[PDB]
Amino acid sequence: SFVEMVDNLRGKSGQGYYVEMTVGSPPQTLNILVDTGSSNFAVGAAPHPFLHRYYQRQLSSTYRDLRKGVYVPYTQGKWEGELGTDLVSIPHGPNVTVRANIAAITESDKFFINGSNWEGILGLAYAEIARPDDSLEPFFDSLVKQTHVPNLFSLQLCGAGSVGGSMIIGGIDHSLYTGSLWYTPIRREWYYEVIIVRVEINGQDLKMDCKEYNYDKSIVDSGTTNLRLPKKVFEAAVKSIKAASSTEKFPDGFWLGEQLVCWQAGTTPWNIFPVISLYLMGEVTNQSFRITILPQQYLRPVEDDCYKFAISQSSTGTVMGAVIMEGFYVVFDRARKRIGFAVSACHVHDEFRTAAVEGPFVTLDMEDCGYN
Ligand SMILES: CC(=O)N[C@@H](Cc1cc(F)cc(F)c1)[C@H](O)CNC1(c2cc(CC(C)(C)C)cs2)CC1
Repeated sequence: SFVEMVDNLRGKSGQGYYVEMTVGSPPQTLNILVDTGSSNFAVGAAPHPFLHRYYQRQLSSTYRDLRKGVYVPYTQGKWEGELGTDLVSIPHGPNVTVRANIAAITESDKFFINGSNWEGILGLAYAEIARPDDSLEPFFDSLVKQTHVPNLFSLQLCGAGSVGGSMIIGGIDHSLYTGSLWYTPIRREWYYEVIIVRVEINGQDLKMDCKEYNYDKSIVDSGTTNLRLPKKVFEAAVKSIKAASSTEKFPDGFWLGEQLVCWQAGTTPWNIFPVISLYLMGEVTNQSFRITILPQQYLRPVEDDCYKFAISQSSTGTVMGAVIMEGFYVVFDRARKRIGFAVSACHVHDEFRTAAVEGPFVTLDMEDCGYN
């Protein structure tokens, strides 16, 4: 649901995906990063070395001040600014205009990125995690309350098939995937929180208490680049990934996500890097499904062929970031408290292996896999 939004995303590797928006009357055009890992809609509203444009409130006939300040601290970066409401629309989007909350960003630190082409962020997760508090209605919530747009969006993030993709607001576009959608419950409405019931690398169960995979949570987050795994899980995965690829040897800064590794163009040894299967809780009792990630997703290319290890240690739970979401079509079915995965039409290539969404699997005591 529908052709107008196909290919409405762009970006640079490791700097997120953005969609074109306009705010104010007359309309001012900004590129906005699409972030299911937070819930604030915020935009450059003042000069910055890295911004090529920004939101000019005084130039907008429709702007209203909320006379209240705001700040948001992300994993690394943070911004603060001023709350208002203005009229907002997505040009390659549904055909509508909403009055939404906007944080006019006045100061920032390590937020905007030099390469960038985006001037703001669209937090698509739920009011619970919004700043300054849950009474600040998120953008998707206002678009739903104010229009007829169904309460569902879908993200097809593609990986260089200078990245691109689609954000279908309001529905599912059957032209963007193959095979069946498989759905996992949204465990609680705050982040897009899910439960991982099993983990296998090259078909070997990690054999951990399934609570460790969700410790203290597992989320789907398009605003975080890497797959981020709890310490105990990170250690076990890097252990098997090391051993699968031991034929060759790598700097330590490589496994820590720091320094790139290189091979002669067209000779990257993909076969020595294992596939990772994440099993998600399903819709029916004792039933789950798996997504399989290929090394082409977790060895993210940096500009010979050169890559960073795109899995990292977490102390805040599992993060399924952009590299996991790439080559899947991921449906955020808020209306039904579920997230659907299918093989995307921009799926990642290997000459001998494929990324897959497969089910059904039987898995006992999936309830026990949730932390607390
Ligand atoms: C890398 C990163 O941090 N990405 C930002 C998006 C981003 C992209 C970018 F290019 C630059 C940034 F500074 C931020 C994304 O929201 C991360 N989502 C999560 C967190 C959100 C928050 C804020 C709350 C929800 C507590 C208010 C803290 S961790 C769950 C992990």
